[PDB]
Amino acid sequence: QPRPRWSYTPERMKGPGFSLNLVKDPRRKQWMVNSDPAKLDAFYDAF
RNA sequence: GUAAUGGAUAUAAAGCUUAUGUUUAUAUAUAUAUAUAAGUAUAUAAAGAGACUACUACCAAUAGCUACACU
Ligand SMILES: [Mg+2]
Repeated sequence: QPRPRWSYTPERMKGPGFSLNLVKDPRRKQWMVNSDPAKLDAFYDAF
């Protein structure tokens, strides 16, 4: 049984695990993305 | 209001696709022999010359003109 491609990232495409580029504001590094399939279906049944 | 030709704020990454250099021996055996030694040319001439076209010359064919001085 494989995994849905939208759920995970290919393990072999990741690298060191830390970010090599500098950021001016650490607050801009945060953003909440949706991962609930049920919540995604609540939008299609509307639109 | 002013600034950006490598702007700005985020995002991803890792044994080398750098506009840069120097070097380049066969055979045999467990030193001897041979004599420059990585290999390569589906790349590279113009002292002069050929062909085609054009220009400048020379030349006077073709064409036009001249007969009571030709027939
Ligand atoms: Mg004539």
